[PDB]
Amino acid sequence: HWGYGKHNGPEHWHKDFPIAKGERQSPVDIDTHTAKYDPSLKPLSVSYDQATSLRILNNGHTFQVEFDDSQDKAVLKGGPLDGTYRLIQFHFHWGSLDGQGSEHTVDKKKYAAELHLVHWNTKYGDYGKAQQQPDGLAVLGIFLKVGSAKPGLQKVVDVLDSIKTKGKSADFTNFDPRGLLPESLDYWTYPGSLTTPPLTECVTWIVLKEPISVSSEQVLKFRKLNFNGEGEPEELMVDNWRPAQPLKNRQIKASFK
Ligand SMILES: Cc1cc(C)nc(Sc2c(F)c(F)c(S(N)(=O)=O)c(F)c2F)n1
Ligand SMILES: Cc1cc(C)nc(Sc2c(F)c(F)c(S(N)(=O)=O)c(F)c2F)n1
Ligand code: NA
Ligand SMILES: [Zn+2]
Repeated sequence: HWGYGKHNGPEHWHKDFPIAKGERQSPVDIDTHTAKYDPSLKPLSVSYDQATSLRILNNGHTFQVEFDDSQDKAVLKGGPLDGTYRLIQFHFHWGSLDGQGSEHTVDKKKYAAELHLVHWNTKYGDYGKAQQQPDGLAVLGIFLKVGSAKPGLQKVVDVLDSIKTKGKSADFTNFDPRGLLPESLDYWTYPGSLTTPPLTECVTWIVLKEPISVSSEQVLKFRKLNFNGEGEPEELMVDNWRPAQPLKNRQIKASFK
């Protein structure tokens, strides 16, 4: 079905998922000149001290690290958020080349990759229920640029050969996602959507200003994953990003400057 190829990529999605042409689609270009400092935003509270990772999965589109979300452990709050959002998983989007791969752009700049830490609003009880609500999810987006290796990423990079193909999973316990954060928690925020089908308009996006640095070797390893299942023709999992979508009426707010 949907994917990122010429035949089933982002410009095709609207035929199965009409909200693809909706009023709050993601990602977007972040025009840093037009974003407004909002002195009423609070600092983000990223509380990942008790995160419990469980598993890593190649889902055929990306790979995702999944967390135990059956209690309040790893939570995002503050900033533009009302209430408490629980971390359920993180995943990445990346390019076939270092000069593309991110979903959001900054003044049209593309980064090599983008990390998404997905959280759901605990007022809706479960992730699945939250995926249906306008303020159901909060996704923390972090850009990756190629430079110095990110030591906190290497445990993820090293397990990818065990999940090469669609539907493969591996145990992945005791991974600390604090090691994927940049120094600064300065951010942009705007209301948007899932960037993959079903493209539901349920996401408060929080995009950090500071990218993390990863090495060329780290991102090359992402590019060795496969979209296909085992035993099927090999198609490299690369360019699994949706381009920027129309901003429409929306305002992007800055936590800083
Ligand atoms: C490239 C390809 C491979 C296969 C196996 N089926 C298809 S048919 C198809 C499909 F199943 C889809 F789900 C989609 S979509 N709107 O992108 O979700 C599509 F465009 C399609 F063209 N296309
Ligand atoms: C709707 C749904 C349900 C489930 C269980 N996983 C997913 S995986 C996923 C995904 F692939 C994504 F790309 C995103 S994203 N880019 O953060 O909007 C997401 F939130 C996701 F949760 N999506
Ligand atoms: Na659940
Ligand atoms: Zn994503």
